[PDB]
Amino acid sequence: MEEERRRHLAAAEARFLLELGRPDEVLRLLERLLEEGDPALFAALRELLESGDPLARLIAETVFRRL
Amino acid sequence: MEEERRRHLAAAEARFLLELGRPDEVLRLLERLLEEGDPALFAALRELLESGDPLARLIAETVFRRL
Amino acid sequence: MEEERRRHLAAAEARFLLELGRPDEVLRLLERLLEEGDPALFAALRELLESGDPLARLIAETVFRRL
Amino acid sequence: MEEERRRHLAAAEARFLLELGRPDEVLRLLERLLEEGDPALFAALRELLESGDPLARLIAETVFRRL
Amino acid sequence: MEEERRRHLAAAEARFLLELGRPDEVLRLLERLLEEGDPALFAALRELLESGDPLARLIAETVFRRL
Amino acid sequence: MEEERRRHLAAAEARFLLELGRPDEVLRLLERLLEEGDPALFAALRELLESGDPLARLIAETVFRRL
Amino acid sequence: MEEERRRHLAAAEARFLLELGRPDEVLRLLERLLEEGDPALFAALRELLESGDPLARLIAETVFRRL
Amino acid sequence: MEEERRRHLAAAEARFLLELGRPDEVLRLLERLLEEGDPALFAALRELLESGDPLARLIAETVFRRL
Amino acid sequence: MEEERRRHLAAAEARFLLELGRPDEVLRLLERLLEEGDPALFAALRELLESGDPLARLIAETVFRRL
Amino acid sequence: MEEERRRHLAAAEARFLLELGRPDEVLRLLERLLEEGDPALFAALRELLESGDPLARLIAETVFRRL
Amino acid sequence: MEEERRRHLAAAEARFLLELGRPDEVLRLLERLLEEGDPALFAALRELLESGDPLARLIAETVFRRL
Amino acid sequence: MEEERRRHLAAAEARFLLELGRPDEVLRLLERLLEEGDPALFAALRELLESGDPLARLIAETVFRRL
Amino acid sequence: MEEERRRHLAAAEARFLLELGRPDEVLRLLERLLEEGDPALFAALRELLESGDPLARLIAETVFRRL
Amino acid sequence: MEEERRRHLAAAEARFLLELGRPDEVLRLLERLLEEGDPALFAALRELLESGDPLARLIAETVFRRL
Repeated sequence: MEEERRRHLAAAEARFLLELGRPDEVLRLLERLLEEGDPALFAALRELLESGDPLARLIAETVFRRL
Repeated sequence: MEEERRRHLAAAEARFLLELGRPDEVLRLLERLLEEGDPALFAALRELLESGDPLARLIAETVFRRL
Repeated sequence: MEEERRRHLAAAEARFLLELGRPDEVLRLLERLLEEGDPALFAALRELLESGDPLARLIAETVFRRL
Repeated sequence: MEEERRRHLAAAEARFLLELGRPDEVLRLLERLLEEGDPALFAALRELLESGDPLARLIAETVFRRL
Repeated sequence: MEEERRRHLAAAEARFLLELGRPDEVLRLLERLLEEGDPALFAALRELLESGDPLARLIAETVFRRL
Repeated sequence: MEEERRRHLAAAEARFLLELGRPDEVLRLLERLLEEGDPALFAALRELLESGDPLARLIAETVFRRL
Repeated sequence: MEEERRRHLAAAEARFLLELGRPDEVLRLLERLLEEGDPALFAALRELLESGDPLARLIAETVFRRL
Repeated sequence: MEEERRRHLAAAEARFLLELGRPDEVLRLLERLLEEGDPALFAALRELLESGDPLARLIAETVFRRL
Repeated sequence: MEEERRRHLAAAEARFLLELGRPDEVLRLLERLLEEGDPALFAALRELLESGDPLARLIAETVFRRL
Repeated sequence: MEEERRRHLAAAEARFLLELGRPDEVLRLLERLLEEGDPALFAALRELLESGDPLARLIAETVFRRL
Repeated sequence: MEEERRRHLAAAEARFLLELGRPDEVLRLLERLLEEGDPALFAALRELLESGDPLARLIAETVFRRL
Repeated sequence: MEEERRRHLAAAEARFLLELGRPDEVLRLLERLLEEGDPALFAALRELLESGDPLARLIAETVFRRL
Repeated sequence: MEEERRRHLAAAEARFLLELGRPDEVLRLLERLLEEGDPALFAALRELLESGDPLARLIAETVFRRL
Repeated sequence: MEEERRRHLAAAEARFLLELGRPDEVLRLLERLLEEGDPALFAALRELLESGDPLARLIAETVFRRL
């Protein structure tokens, strides 16, 4: 549907911004998602936690504790 | 008994909501259990921690830090 | 949704009542589900059939023959 | 041929309704087939009996004893 | 021996009608054998039971339960 | 011992009648044993069930269901 | 407690009567348990089903079908 | 759901018509699905493409080129 | 047989009371058996001795040395 | 980079619409991309070609032949 | 030494309360130890940390973060 | 449970006193448990007999010989 | 690229200060980077997190928690 | 420690008197230790029990049963 599409797009954009090596942009993305209460945020965090990147795990944990 | 029955039902519901991919619902469930002081909460947490899902571990830790 | 949730809860409760070693309670559960025409009944029966317990298969067949 | 075509379509519809996890619909399909005396019914039963699903075998056996 | 001949012929006819994929005619054969009291009915029944076909075993049990 | 002797004789007669390939007479034997209320009947059933013949198991179950 | 004691004693008595080779006495035991409504009836059936004896399975199923 | 049901039915009918060895009827079915704008058409084409049949691949490609 | 019946029941009751982890009740059982001069006492002592439990061997020896 | 971001987003959306099993939506997306001359179209096509799904290759070729 | 005695008893009580599946009791025990400044607290915490239990890890960390 | 707690505490205290190499304190513990009639006395003995220490077996047997 | 050059130089300086065994200066470097809002900070953190040093991980997490 | 020193010396003297092949002297030593209530007695008893030589085990048991 549209919810699943938004989830997938947010996860893909997080993965992309991570692949460029610009984690400040990943943080900004996650903060924007969180401030709006978009459930897609969780999808985003999933993409990071499955990435196997320690910086990704740190960013995910920080943003999640910001809840 | 009824206590063990509810301890099993809460864990099953948490595992279910995790299977659908709805961690916001898992958070809401755990928050309700915590605000009600239901000991079954801990059972729920167990169901998450052995689930082998990083987001599940994050949710468990974040809701534990509120005890 | 709510229907998959009720199905999962009924299956888990049947599994729990069987694990306690109270097949009379499993029979009571199944008869209550059947008398209401709740589709979740089938979700229950599956749980018993795959459990690998001969008494579970017996209870499943005996309650299914009442449809 | 129309006979073999209807046999194949009934078998496929039974397999589909079983794959969705809706055994009530499979039961309704089989009862509708049986009440009309459509020989395709037996094809349907075939599709269930070889499916390797305990609930499928139970439904097939329950439909036999009404013949 | 005419008795053994009729037994063999009934077994072969049941096997054949099963091979065409016409279990309704197999049922009709078994029903007429049963209504005639022909002992050959048993020669057929084990044939089906040795075919290794679930539909065959089901038909055999369903017609045997009518004795 | 007359009891064990009659048990052994009934079991052997059932095995023999099954070996000739005359399941109708096996049924007649079992029906007579049942109508006479002879415990030897169960011995006769044993010889049938541990024999390994599908028709034997069918006969055993059909006779046992009459108790 | 006393309920576990009832369960264990009934299961052991059923196993003993089955070991003596007196399935008529097993049937009488199970019939009495069933007519008295003792939940121990199920503990007995377990003993019979996990025993790995075909006649035990037949007695278990035949008694269970009377519930 | 009716949509997935029609998808499965069209795919199964295409598979069947191909199994009879009647590619003209497969072409006629695909042409009907295409002229009706039924999305199930794609569910049909997939069934052919994974069929491992070169004639199935040719029919699928020739029909798809008409979009 | 009533004698083997009581022997099996006493052995099973001792096994049960030992399985709960309640050896004081095992001691009470063995004491009441001994003071009654019930030969079933030796059926119990055997069940404990083959139990492979050091506490069982000690209880058996302590009771036996009172003969 | 915004160009690279749009490329990645189009590729991800095509992959998603393909994962749902909705190739009509994939065609709609590809035609929308093509009608505007968005270079991101090619990033989409690559996404489909390395997917391995034969329907994906067919869609890619059919939309490429329109350039 | 009474210090080693109290350390061992606190560790054993924590391990036991964990074995019953009552982590609320483990939390209450650790809280009581902490509020009194009993060094035995650490003997308890180690007991949990070596238990190889995720919930035990969480309880240990959450209690230790209160010093 | 309080009684299970006391059993576990007595077993752990006996194990501890054995670990220090103070078999006189183990004897004093067992003697006080015996004189108080505490059923936990057995949980203590069960702890010693399994420890695999000859002096432990001797102490356990000497305590048995006083019941 | 000056941005990439600074990103590389900050990570190299952090690695050098870690190799010298002066984690206080690593902390001071990370703090001065953070206070200016320099994206190079993240390039610094990677170098630590991928360094495989526990003190490096602790420093990385403690600095990241200040964002 | 003088207590541990006396324990070690008593254990060594027992081992010595055993090595000479003079178990009457070992018995006299153990009796002298026991008559004074010296805890070092147990240090001797262990030294014998682990040293094989079933004569040593018998002496240990005989002197222990006098406590």
